[PDB]
Amino acid sequence: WALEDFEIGRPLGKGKFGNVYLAREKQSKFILALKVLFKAQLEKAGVEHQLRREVEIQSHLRHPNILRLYGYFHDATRVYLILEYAPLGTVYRELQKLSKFDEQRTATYITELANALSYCHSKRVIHRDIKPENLLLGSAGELKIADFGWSVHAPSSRCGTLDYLPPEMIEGRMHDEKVDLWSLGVLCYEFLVGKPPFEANTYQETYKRISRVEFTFPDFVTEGARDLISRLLKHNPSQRPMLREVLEHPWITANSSK
Ligand SMILES: CN1CCN(C(=O)c2cc(Nc3ncc4cc(C(N)=O)n(C5CCCC5)c4n3)cn2C)CC1
Ligand SMILES: [Mg+2]
Repeated sequence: WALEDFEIGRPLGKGKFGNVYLAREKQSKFILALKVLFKAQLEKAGVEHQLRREVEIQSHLRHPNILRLYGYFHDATRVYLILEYAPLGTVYRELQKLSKFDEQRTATYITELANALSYCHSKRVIHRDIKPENLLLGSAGELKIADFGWSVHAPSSRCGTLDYLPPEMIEGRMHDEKVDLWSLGVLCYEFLVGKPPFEANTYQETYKRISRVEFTFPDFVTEGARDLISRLLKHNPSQRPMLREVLEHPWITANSSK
């Protein structure tokens, strides 16, 4: 693959390490998203193994709720990821659009997330990073996890606006699959309320709020949601439900679709 090969369209998203662009493949007329990262800035920040964790993992996972990486190439200056395109954009933009979600949309995304994370954890891979700006919508409004790296494998290991990160990760202790489960809780909450439960005004404050696990529920939050989120947001990782217990949880089934 090479640049010429594609016509590039409008830009889809901001320069993390470069932008991502809508794009069309000349031969087949295939519409895709082209993540464009300048080598310069990767090396300067030394995250090439993160890139080289996004690539391997996203190409070898195949699941309807995981964004697909089709291939890559580089030139002199830049590395190019060829991604699946998610026509309806991010859950982040949708949340900004509606401010909060209803229970049906929420339970439905939590379910699509739980299956995608279920597949993920079966191959021992853990995402570590399911913010809403990494959740994308397909053409049917199907939720799709993207990004990857930072990432996966076994127990582990290694500025991430803190919000979705669990206590063990924040202190630097040892973590497993359960990190994602806590994130599901932060997400669940965020969807219903419109703001993540440890949202604070400063990194340092947020860090307190997470380590202490201090959040409260606005009054409009139904008994069963609290039940799911309360259960998901425990300090001790091993007292966090497994995904099949989430997928069960009476509230999810009272509200999800399928
Ligand atoms: C109708 N509308 C929904 C879609 N709209 C969008 O502009 C849009 C589409 C997409 N699609 C898309 N597809 C694959 C992606 C892979 C990525 C990625 N970088 O992993 N992104 C990002 C670009 C910025 C946020 C997410 C992707 N975005 C992002 N945006 C911001 C506009 C409003
Ligand atoms: Mg992101």
